[PDB]
Amino acid sequence: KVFGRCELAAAMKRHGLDNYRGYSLGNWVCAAKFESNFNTQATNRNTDGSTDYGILQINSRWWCNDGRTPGSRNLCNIPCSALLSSDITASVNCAKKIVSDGNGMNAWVAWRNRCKGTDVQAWIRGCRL
Ligand SMILES: [Cl-]
Ligand SMILES: [Mn+2]
Ligand SMILES: [Mn+2]
Repeated sequence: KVFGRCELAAAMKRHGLDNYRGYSLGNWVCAAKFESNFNTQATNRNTDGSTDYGILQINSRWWCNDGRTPGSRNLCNIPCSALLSSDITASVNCAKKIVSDGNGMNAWVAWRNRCKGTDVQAWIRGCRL
């Protein structure tokens, strides 16, 4: 599914991401834009042989099992294919475990390089929420 900006913001707020671990909703919308361009089906293969999956580009080395990443830890206890669904529940639930891991949203390199320190409330401007 390719979400619209406000449609994704509403879905994220429904699933309890607004101010989750102190990160306002615009942070999450910004991270999704630059990681997947709001496309639940996005996949990208990394140099280490792992793959990133879905709207928040969750990694197969640590977080989900794709059956081709040796030594995967599968800390979210899910097949990575679950993260490509039009229903964002599985991605949100796994993202909450990632942001809680000690480094906050710095776990998403696009967030650190493109959203951190910017006016992230712009990402939710104009939306009915
Ligand atoms: Cl933090
Ligand atoms: Mn990425
Ligand atoms: Mn990557």
